[PDB]
Amino acid sequence: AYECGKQGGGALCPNNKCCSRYGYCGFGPAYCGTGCQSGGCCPGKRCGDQANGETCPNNLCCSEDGYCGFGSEYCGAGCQGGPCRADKLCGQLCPDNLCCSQWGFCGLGVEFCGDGCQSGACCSMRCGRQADGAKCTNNYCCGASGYCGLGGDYCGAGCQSGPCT
Amino acid sequence: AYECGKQGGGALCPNNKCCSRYGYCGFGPAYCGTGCQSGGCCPGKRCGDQANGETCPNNLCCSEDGYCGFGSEYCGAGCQGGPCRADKLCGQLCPDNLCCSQWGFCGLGVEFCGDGCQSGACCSMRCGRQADGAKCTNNYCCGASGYCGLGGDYCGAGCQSGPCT
Repeated sequence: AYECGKQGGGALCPNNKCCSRYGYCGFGPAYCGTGCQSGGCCPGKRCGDQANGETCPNNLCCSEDGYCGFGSEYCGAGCQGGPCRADKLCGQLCPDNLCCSQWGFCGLGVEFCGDGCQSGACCSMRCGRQADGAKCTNNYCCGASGYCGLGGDYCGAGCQSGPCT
Repeated sequence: AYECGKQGGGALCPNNKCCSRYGYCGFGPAYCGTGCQSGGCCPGKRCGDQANGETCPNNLCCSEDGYCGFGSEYCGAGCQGGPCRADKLCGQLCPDNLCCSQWGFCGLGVEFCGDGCQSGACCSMRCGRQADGAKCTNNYCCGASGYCGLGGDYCGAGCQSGPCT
C-alpha cells in the first residue's frame, strides 16, 4: 500500500507531494508537517551542514540556513545544495548523481551527460572487457555489454565490476 | 515490485535515478534512454511548449528548447519551467504545487508556504466549517478538521469540500 519514503523503498511523490511519516503522499499538515520525509515539507527538511551533509529530496534547494525549499531565499545567495542559481563546479563528484560535464560543471541533459561526461549519470559510459577493463565512476555497476549504470540490468547477471549482486 | 512511473503509481526514483520504460529505477541506457519516464533521462524528457505544457518530473528545469535538465543551459536564460534562476511571480497559481507567498512569489519552505500563503502547498490554510465555509485553492480537499490538503487524510473520510472521494 505504501507509496513513498522509508516504507516505500525510498520512492518520492510526484509534483512535490509530501511523504507523510507513514509513507503516503499528499499535502497539508498531516503530510508536510511533523515527520515529513520528502517533498514540499513545511518547514523544509534540514539539509547540508545542518544535517550531516544530506541533500534535499526532490531536487529542492538547501538554503544558507539549511532548510529545503525553492525561491530566492533557498536557491539564491548562500544556497548550499540542489539547483542553486550559481553554477556548480565538479572534477568532487556532483551530488545526487548529477553529470559532470567535460567542462567541469554539474547538470543533467545531453550537454552534461552526453559526449565528454566525466561522472554521474552519464548517457553512455563504457567499461569492462568492452573498454579495456575500464572502471565505472560513482560506484556504478559495469553491465554485461560494457555500459555503466545501476539497477538490475547492470548490477544483476553478467555484472563485471562495481557493486554487483 | 515496480518502483516508479506508470507501473509504480506515478512514484519518482530517489537521487535522480531514471525510471525505465518498465517502471524500475536505475542509470544507464536501459533506464535513462528510450522510454525513460522520469529522473535524469538522456536525452531529457520533452517539456513546456514542446510537450503540451507538461512540466519536468523531479523538479528538473525545462530549457528553451523544451528538454528537461539542470545547469545554466536548462535553468538559466530561456528556462520555461522548474526551478528557473529567475524569480517567479504569482497572485495566477504556481506550477507543480509551489506555494504562492503573501508577496506573490512562487517557492517552497515556510517563507512561501507559511503565514500568508495564498495557494499551492500551503502549510496550514484553513477551510470548511472552521473557516466559515472558505474554499481551498488548487482543487485541494478540505479535511474534517478544516485544513486544505491532498491525499487520504483530506480527500477521504470527513472531507468537506473539493474533490472528495
